Amino acid sequence: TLSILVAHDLQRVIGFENQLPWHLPNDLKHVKKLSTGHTLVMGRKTFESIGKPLPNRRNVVLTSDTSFNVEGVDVIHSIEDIYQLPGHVFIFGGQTLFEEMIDKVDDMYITVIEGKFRGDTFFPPYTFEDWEVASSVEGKLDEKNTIPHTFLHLIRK
Ligand SMILES: NC(=O)C1=CN([C@@H]2O[C@H](COP(=O)(O)OP(=O)(O)OC[C@H]3O[C@@H](n4cnc5c(N)ncnc54)[C@H](OP(=O)(O)O)[C@@H]3O)[C@@H](O)[C@H]2O)C=CC1
Ligand SMILES: Nc1nc(=O)c2c([nH]1)NCC(CNc1ccc(C(=O)N[C@@H](CCC(=O)O)C(=O)O)cc1)=N2
Repeated sequence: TLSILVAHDLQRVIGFENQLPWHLPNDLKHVKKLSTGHTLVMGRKTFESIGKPLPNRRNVVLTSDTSFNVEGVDVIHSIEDIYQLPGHVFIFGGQTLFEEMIDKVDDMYITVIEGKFRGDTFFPPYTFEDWEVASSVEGKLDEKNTIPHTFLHLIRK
């Protein structure tokens, strides 16, 4: 099973200077819930940004670098590799992999961050004419989660 997992803002920003522009503990909790016990596939820059494998799931990194051999991580070197991974596979970023995979995934789990941040990396444009809203759930605001956000589960029409 092949899903996108992403948070993007109102203008589809996903990154700035190899980090997330927002802090939203809840959405990382959201990622944890969705991905724990399964597989994350991510590009090299994204891994480097995370810097360590994410506990309690398969972390797969797509890189051209044949020297890449990290501890806790399985490496792949082409997109085709993804299609041989077993189980529920979340495409986890970044811009490059999203652009490569958006037309290939069954569904997307998108957190819409309801703000406008400065960014240098972007989720590709997509139309609700192509995607059907299996669910939409407003995230809860509180002292530690202060930007409004919506969890979308979208399914290709
Ligand atoms: N908001 C969100 O949901 C998330 C945000 N992000 C953000 O996105 C940004 C990173 O995105 P981006 O800069 O595009 O980088 P990526 O995370 O997509 O990593 C880019 C690298 O991935 C490798 N790669 C990608 N495609 C291939 C391929 N087809 N074959 C072999 N290797 C490949 C390459 O590594 P190499 O050069 O070693 O070959 C490439 O340079 C960061 O700011 C990060 O914070 C990332 C994920 C999620
Ligand atoms: N929807 C979504 N939101 C994101 O913030 C996100 C995304 N998708 N895809 C990839 C990605 C890459 N960045 C990061 C950064 C930190 C963690 C992380 O530490 N997650 C922990 C939970 C931490 C917590 O409980 O606060 C984990 O166990 O997954 C994950 C991804 N970030």
